[PDB]
Amino acid sequence: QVLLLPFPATNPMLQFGRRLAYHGLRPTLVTTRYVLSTTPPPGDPFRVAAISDGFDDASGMAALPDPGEYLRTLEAHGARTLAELLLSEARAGRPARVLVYDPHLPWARRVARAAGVATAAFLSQPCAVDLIYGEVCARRLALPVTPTDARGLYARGVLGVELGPDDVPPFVAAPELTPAFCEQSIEQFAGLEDDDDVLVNSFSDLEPKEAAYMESTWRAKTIGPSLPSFYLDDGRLVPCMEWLDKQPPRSVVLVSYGTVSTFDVAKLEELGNGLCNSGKPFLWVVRSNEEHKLSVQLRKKCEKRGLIVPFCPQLEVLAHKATGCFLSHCGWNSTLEAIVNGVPLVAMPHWADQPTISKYVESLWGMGVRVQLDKSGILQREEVERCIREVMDGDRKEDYRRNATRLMKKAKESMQEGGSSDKNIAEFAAKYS
Ligand SMILES: O=c1ccn([C@@H]2O[C@H](COP(=O)(O)OP(=O)(O)O)[C@@H](O)[C@H]2O)c(=O)[nH]1
Ligand SMILES: CC1=C[C@@H]2O[C@@H]3[C@H](O)C[C@](C)([C@@]2(CO)[C@H](O)C1=O)[C@]31CO1
Repeated sequence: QVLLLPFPATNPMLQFGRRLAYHGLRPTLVTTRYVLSTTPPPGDPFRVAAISDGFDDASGMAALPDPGEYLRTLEAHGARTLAELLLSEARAGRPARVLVYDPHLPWARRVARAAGVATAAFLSQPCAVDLIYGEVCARRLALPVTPTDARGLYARGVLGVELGPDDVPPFVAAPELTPAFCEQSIEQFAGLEDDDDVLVNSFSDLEPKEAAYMESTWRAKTIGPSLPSFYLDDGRLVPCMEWLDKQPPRSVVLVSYGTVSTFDVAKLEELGNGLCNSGKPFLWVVRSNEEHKLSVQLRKKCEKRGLIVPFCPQLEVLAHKATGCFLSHCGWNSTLEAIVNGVPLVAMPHWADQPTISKYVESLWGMGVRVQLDKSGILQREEVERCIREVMDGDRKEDYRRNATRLMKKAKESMQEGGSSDKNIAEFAAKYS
């Protein structure tokens, strides 16, 4: 038995689990009783097992808004029900050979360690961000992290790009803005020198200096991109689509800004007018509440070339031949999905890993551009238009496509039989089988 403990609510861990099963391990997804009550189980090859966060009949994420507070409930109950799961499973003849866990849950580690269960930390943020947090946790870097700090890592051949003030990860560049996430980001690495394995959802051709440093400093092994095999061309394992089928090749701007507060739906009006003014066909994901908040006049303007939808099969949209670029907040999973499909990016980072990923996208990978905010931090329609035309029509357009395609090929190769990430996956599985 391999146990998989992602933060409760995933895909990347489960995809790693699917490859463990291919090599003959038996994976179990471990999640809350709530998730398990409500959501359907992953199905074969997975079993599921349930712990508790204190909240078996209601989301405690809702019931406890503050960051610090939810975590303590989850820990208190989770640590205890996890301990019982392990002991139960052991007594049941199904002892856990290894616990793969999100190190945003460092108590997973102590529970497993206490029961003699090997631990494998699963980092699903890019090496470049993980390493900065690590350096802070090891006290080789002092809060706050500054562009100067970053330029030192760059000079030392650890970071492949020079990060400015809008590129450093804000959780440690501006700790005071978000102290709980700051702490948690850094703490992932306290006690990670004790893990039997450390795994990162990236690939080494993507971030070669950063992945080499993570490997030599934390023994981190790249196991990504951890996505469904189909999209990596690996054979060993709806209205918007009908709309995409009618579009010309490489023409559509996929757009996912993410969640917007009431404090700004002016933002969405800027975004939507920018889209209309670009003149490109566009598929814009806006959740239904937020759509009802758009102006009548913006909705009519969007009818001409756009389709607004509450959700889409993002990976399938990105693989469709109609899709020409992705205006994204540049979350990591989203970004790897774009890479693997060879889609240029227009990056609108908000937080967490996004600023740093966006800098990589623009300045090392060369697969798109990042939107420039004004003095007040606002994204204007003119900037949205400009970025779209820059990627889809400008003089550098073929550079963005060529670079994305280059990264798509190395992504696929890394995960195919015999690639760098596939080898790390196979070594990990031979270790526990
Ligand atoms: O309409 C949507 C919005 C998101 N996702 C998926 O949800 C995951 C994470 O979404 P988010 O947009 O927060 O991006 P991340 O921040 O994880 O990169 C990714 O695998 C997306 O493919 C999707 O399939 N359809
Ligand atoms: C309670 C809680 C929710 C968080 O949301 C943001 C993001 O959506 C994922 C997470 C990593 C996040 C979930 O992992 C964080 O770890 C956390 O502790 C977070 C800090 O970056």
